[PDB]
Amino acid sequence: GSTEYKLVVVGAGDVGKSALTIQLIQNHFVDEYDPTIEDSYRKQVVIDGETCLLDILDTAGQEEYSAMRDQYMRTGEGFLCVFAINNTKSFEDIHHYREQIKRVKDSEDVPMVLVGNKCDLPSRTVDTKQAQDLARSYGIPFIETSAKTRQGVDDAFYTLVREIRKHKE
Ligand SMILES: C=C1CN2CCC[C@@]2(COc2nc(N3CCN(C(=O)/C=C/c4cccc5c4CNCC5)C[C@@H]3C)c3cc(Cl)c(-c4nc(N)cc(C)c4C(F)(F)F)c(F)c3n2)C1
Ligand SMILES: Nc1nc2c(ncn2[C@@H]2O[C@H](COP(=O)(O)OP(=O)(O)O)[C@@H](O)[C@H]2O)c(=O)[nH]1
Ligand SMILES: [Mg+2]
Repeated sequence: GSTEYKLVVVGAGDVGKSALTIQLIQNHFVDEYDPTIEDSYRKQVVIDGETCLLDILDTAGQEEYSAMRDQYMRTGEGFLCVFAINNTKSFEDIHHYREQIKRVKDSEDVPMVLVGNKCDLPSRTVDTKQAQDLARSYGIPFIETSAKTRQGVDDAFYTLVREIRKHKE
C-alpha cells in the first residue's frame, strides 16, 4: 500500500495553517476560512519515489489540555510549527508549541519543521536569519512559505516527511 504519514499543522491563530493546508491539498489560495474549523486532509503524492498518503491535521479552535486532546495530537508523526513573518508574537509562541509536542510524544526528538509563512508580504518583523538561527538552535529544518503564491508549500511538507523517515530509522 501507500506509506502513510500523519502530519499536524500547528501555530498561532492567523499564521496561515488553513491556507497552507488548503494550498497543499487543493492547489489554490483560500484567503478566508473559519478559524475554528479543524479537519483532516488526505493526498496521494510521490515523494522521492515513494507513493505516500499524506494525512494532514489542520489544528484550529480553542487551546485546551484535556487527556482526549493530548491523545488526538499524540497520533501526529511530525509537526509543522508555523509562525507569520509579520507577527513577532507568533514567532515567540513557537517554543510553547515545541514544548507541548515533546510532551505528548514522550520524546525530546520529534520530527518537526519551522515554517515562516506569508513570505510574500513586503513588510516583515521576523528576518530570515533570525528564524533560520532559531531552527538551528532547535536542530530542525526551516522553510519560508507563502500559501498565497505557493512558495515553499511542497518543500515544507515534503521536508517534514523526510524528517519522519529519518526518525523511524
Ligand atoms: C504561549 C502560548 C500559550 N497560549 C496563551 C495564549 C496564546 C497561546 C496559545 O497556545 C496555543 N494555542 C493553540 N490554538 C489556539 C489558537 N489557534 C488558533 O488557530 C485560533 C484561531 C482563532 C479562533 C477563534 C477566533 C479567532 C481566531 C483567529 N482569528 C481571529 C479570531 C491555534 C491553535 C488552535 C493550540 C492548539 C493546540 Cl492543538 C496545541 C497543542 N495542544 C495539545 N494539548 C497538545 C499539543 C501537542 C499541541 C500542539 F503543540 F501540537 F499544538 C497547543 F499547545 C496550542 N497552544 C500561546
Ligand atoms: N499575504 C498572505 N496572507 C496569508 C497567507 N496565509 C494566510 N494568510 C492570511 O492570513 C489570515 C489567516 O489565515 P488562516 O489560514 O485562517 O490562518 P489560521 O488561523 O492559522 O488557520 C487570513 O487573512 C489569510 O488570508 C500567506 O501566505 N500570505
Ligand atoms: Mg485555520
